[PDB]
Amino acid sequence: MISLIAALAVDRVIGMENAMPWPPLPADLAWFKRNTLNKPVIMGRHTWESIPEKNRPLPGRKNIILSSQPGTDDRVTWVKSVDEAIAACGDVPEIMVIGGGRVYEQFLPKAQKLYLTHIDAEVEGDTHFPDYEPDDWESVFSEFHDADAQNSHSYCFEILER
Ligand SMILES: NC(=O)C1=CN([C@@H]2O[C@H](COP(=O)(O)OP(=O)(O)OC[C@H]3O[C@@H](n4cnc5c(N)ncnc54)[C@H](OP(=O)(O)O)[C@@H]3O)[C@@H](O)[C@H]2O)C=CC1
Ligand SMILES: CN(Cc1cnc2nc(N)nc(N)c2n1)c1ccc(C(=O)N[C@@H](CCC(=O)O)C(=O)O)cc1
Ligand SMILES: [Ca+2]
Repeated sequence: MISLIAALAVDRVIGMENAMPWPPLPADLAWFKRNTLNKPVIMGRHTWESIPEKNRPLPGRKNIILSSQPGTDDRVTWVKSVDEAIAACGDVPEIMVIGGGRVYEQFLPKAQKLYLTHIDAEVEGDTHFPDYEPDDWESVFSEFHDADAQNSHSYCFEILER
């Protein structure tokens, strides 16, 4: 099955100028790693270029990058369509789609699960997560956490299934 995972600040904002528009929340990164470890991850080229080299390729995961153009990094698998991205995952229990905006828009109609981090921050953005709440998603997990010394905004992890 196909799953999307995303951090959304207020009004579904997920990015600004190819970066996330809040300071790093290490607890959200630890949630991301927990949920994506040992699964293939599919990402657009802008998202691959936004991950610091210190954690690239994402370890313990098969990294699959969408680009219409030839690949520029032999360390990961490059693919030129959605169908090619899915094929490279192989027969596994769950495929994780990790962004960005144009990638999420294409995969949301195919997904049976969403892993969302809701961040209590009103920030400016140029990229939003697609409208999902109107469809037939039901929440099956949620967990709120207050801001602390290592995370400067409060956040709420959520899993929804179709
Ligand atoms: N808050 C969060 O959880 C996350 C936020 N983000 C943010 O999202 C933003 C990036 O999103 P966005 O600009 O939409 O970019 P994406 O990461 O979705 O990358 C889009 C690129 O991927 C390639 N691509 C997408 N679809 C196809 C396709 N069907 N066939 C071939 N190639 C395809 C294209 O590359 P090419 O141009 O080479 O053809 C396209 O330009 C950034 O701000 C980033 O920080 C990203 C991930 C998570
Ligand atoms: C910019 N980017 C995309 C990104 C960031 N936060 C997200 N958060 C959520 N919830 N979902 C996403 N898809 C998401 N994507 C990144 C940036 C860094 C790392 C990264 O360093 N990740 C380590 C996390 C370990 C760590 O905390 O350093 C990993 O192994 O996953 C991942 C994604
Ligand atoms: Ca590296």
